[PDB]
Amino acid sequence: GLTAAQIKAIQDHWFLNIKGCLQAAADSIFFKYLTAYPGDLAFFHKFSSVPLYGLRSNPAYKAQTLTVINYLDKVVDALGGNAGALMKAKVPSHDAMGITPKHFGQLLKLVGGVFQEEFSADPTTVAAWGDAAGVLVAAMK
Amino acid sequence: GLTAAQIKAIQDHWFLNIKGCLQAAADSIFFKYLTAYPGDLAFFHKFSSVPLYGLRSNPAYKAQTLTVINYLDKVVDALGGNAGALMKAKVPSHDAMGITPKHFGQLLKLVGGVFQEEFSADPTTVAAWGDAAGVLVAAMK
Amino acid sequence: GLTAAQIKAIQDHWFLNIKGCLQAAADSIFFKYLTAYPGDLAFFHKFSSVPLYGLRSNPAYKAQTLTVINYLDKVVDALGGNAGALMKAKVPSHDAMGITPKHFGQLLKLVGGVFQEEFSADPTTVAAWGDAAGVLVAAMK
Amino acid sequence: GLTAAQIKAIQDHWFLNIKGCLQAAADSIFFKYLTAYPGDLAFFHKFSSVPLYGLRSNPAYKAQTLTVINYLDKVVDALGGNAGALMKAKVPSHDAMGITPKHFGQLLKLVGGVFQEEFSADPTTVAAWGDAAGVLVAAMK
Ligand code: HEM
Ligand code: HEM
Ligand code: HEM
Ligand code: HEM
Ligand SMILES: [C-]#N
Ligand SMILES: [C-]#N
Ligand SMILES: [C-]#N
Ligand SMILES: [C-]#N
Repeated sequence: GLTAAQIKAIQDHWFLNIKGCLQAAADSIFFKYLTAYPGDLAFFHKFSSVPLYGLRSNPAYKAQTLTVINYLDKVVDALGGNAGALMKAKVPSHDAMGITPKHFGQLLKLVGGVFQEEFSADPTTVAAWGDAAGVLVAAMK
Repeated sequence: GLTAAQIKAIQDHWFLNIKGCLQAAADSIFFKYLTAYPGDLAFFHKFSSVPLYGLRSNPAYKAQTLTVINYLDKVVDALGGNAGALMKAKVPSHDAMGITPKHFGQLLKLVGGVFQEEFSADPTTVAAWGDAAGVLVAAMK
Repeated sequence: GLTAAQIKAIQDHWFLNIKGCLQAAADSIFFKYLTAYPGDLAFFHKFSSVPLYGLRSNPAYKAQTLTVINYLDKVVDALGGNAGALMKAKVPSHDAMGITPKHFGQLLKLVGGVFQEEFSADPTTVAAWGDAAGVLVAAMK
Repeated sequence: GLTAAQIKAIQDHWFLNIKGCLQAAADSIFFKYLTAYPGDLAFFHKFSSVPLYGLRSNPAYKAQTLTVINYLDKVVDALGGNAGALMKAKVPSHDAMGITPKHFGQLLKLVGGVFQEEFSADPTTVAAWGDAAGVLVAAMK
C-alpha cells in the first residue's frame, strides 16, 4: 500500500538521483523494458526498426523516453494526491494504440530495480517503488 | 518583451537540451554567475568556503543549483501564463537576505549566453532568452 | 578463442561508447560486480563501509574505478599483442591482497553484459567480450 | 616553459576532471575553438554544413573531437618525455590540408580557459596549461 514515508523515500530519491539527469533515467527505464518485452518495440513506429543496441543513441527514442519521464516527474510530485488522476488521463490515448494497464504495470514494476542498479536507490526506496507501481496501475480503472 | 514565437523558441530548446540534464544546465548557470560576481558566494552559507574551482564537485552546490533550475523549469512551462507571479513569489524570502531584483537580473541575463556556449541554442533562442530576462524582472517589482 | 574480428568488435565499441565516458562505464562495471560479490567490498579499505547505494556518489569509489578503467583502456588498445602481459603485471600487487585470477575472471565475465545493458553493445561485441575474459585471465599464469 | 610541478598540476587535474569524461572535454574544447574561429569549420568536411548551434549533437563532430582528445590524452601522459614528438608527428598530414602550427596554437591556447570554466581547474593548472601550449607549439617546428 503507500504511506507518506514511502512517498518521501521516492521523492527524496527523485530529487537526489533522477531529476538532475532525467534523460539518463528515462533511456535505461525503457531499455530495460524493451529488452524484457522486445516485441512491444513495434508500438513505436518512429523507431520500431532500430535494433536494441542502437536505441540509446537514436534521437527518436530519446525524445520519447524524455516525454514519458517528464510526465512521470509530474506524477511523482503528485504522489500525495492527484497522481492517480494523472495516470488515469493517459489510458484513452494508449488504449487507441492497443496498450493496456498490463503494459504500464510491466514498465512501473521495473523502475525500482533500474533505480537500484544504476541510480543509487536504497532498499527502502526500491520497496516503495514496488508498492507505488501497484497503486498507480490500480488508479487507471 | 515576449511573443508566442519567443515562448516556443525557449520551450522547444528547453525540452531539447535542458530538461534531460537539468543538473548540468544548473551548475553552469550558477558557475557563470559566481565567476562574474564572485563576492555573492558569501550569501551561499552551505558552500561559501569552497573556492570557485571546487564548486561543480561540491554536493551542497549541486543541491542548491538543482533547487533553482527545478523551479525555473516550472516558470518556463508557464511563460504565456503565470511565469511572472512565480518569479515574484520568491522575492520576499530573498529580500530578507539582502538579495534584491538586482541579483535576479544578474542571473537571468546570463542564461541565453550559457545556453549558446554549452547547451546548443541558436541565435533566435538566445534572443528570446535575452527578452525573457527583462519580462521576468519587470514582473518582479 | 580471440580472432582479429573479435578484437575489432571490442575496439570499435570501446571508441564509440566507452572511451568518451570512461567514468560512467567504470562505476557500472564494478557496481555490477559488488552487487554480485558484496563481501569483496571488504578488500577496498578506502570505502568498505559505504553502503552499496552510496558508491556511485562516493569519490573514493570513483577514483578507484577510473584507475581500473584507465588500465583496461591500455589493455583494449593492446588486444592484438601485449594485452596478456599487461594483465600479467597486476597479479603480484593483487596477490599481496588476497585477490586471485578467480576474482579477475568474475569482473571480466560481467563487462559484456554491462556493455549490452547500458553501453549499446551489439551481440557480436558481447560474445567477443565473453571470449576476451577467458583469454585475459589465462594470460595471468 | 614546464617544471615538474606544472606537469603534476596538469596530470592530476586531467585524471580528476577530464579522463572520466573525455567526450565532454573534447566537445567543449572544439566548441570554444569553432566559436572563436568560425571559418575553420570549412576544414571539417564531414560536418561543415552543420551550423554552430547544432554541432554538440552531431555524431561526426563527436567522433572527430574524441579522436583529438584520445591523442591529447597520450601527450599529457608523456609531458616529461616525448609529448613534443607526438605533437610534431601530426604536423605533416595537417600541413597537407593547409592546417599549420598557427592553427594548433589557436587550439592549445584555449584549453586552460575551457578547463577553468567547465572542468574545475584551479589557477595553478590554468597557468600550467598556458605554458604547456607554448612548449608543445615550440616542439612542432
Ligand atoms: C508507464 C507510463 C507511461 C506514461 C505516463 C506514458 C506517457 C506517454 C506520453 C505523455 C505520451 C505522448 C502522448 C500524450 O501526451 O498522451 C506517450 C506516448 C506513447 N507511449 Fe506512453 N507512457 C507510458 C507507458 C507506455 C507503455 C507501457 C507503452 C508501450 C509498451 C507506451 C507507448 C506509447 C506510444 C507507442 C506512444 C506514442 C508515441 C508516438 O509515436 O508519438 N507508453 N506516452
Ligand atoms: C531566478 C533566480 C532565482 C530563483 C528562482 C531562486 C530560487 C531559490 C529557491 C527555490 C530557494 C530555496 C528556498 C525558497 O523556496 O525560496 C532559494 C534559496 C536561496 N537563494 Fe535563490 N533563486 C534565485 C536567485 C538567487 C540569486 C541570484 C541569489 C543570490 C545572489 C540567490 C540566493 C539564495 C540564497 C542565499 C538561498 C539559500 C538558502 C539556503 O541557504 O539554503 N538566489 N533560491
Ligand atoms: C579486472 C581487472 C583489474 C585490473 C586491471 C585492476 C587494476 C588495478 C590497478 C591499476 C590498481 C592500482 C594499483 C596498481 O597500480 O597496481 C588496482 C588496485 C586495487 N584493486 Fe585491482 N584491478 C583489477 C581487478 C580487481 C579485482 C577483481 C579486485 C577486487 C575484487 C581488485 C582489487 C583492488 C584493490 C583492493 C586495490 C587497492 C586499492 C587501494 O586501496 O588503493 N581489483 N587495481
Ligand atoms: C592539438 C591539436 C590537434 C591534434 C592532436 C589533432 C589530431 C588529429 C587527428 C588524430 C586526426 C585524424 C588523422 C591523423 O591521425 O592525423 C586529425 C584530423 C583532422 N584534423 Fe586535426 N588535430 C589537431 C588540431 C586541428 C586543428 C586546430 C584543425 C583545424 C584548424 C584540425 C584539422 C583536422 C582535419 C581537417 C582533420 C579531419 C580529417 C577528416 O576529415 O576526418 N585539427 N586531427
Ligand atoms: C510512453 N511512451
Ligand atoms: C538561489 N539560490
Ligand atoms: C582494481 N581495482
Ligand atoms: C583535428 N581535428
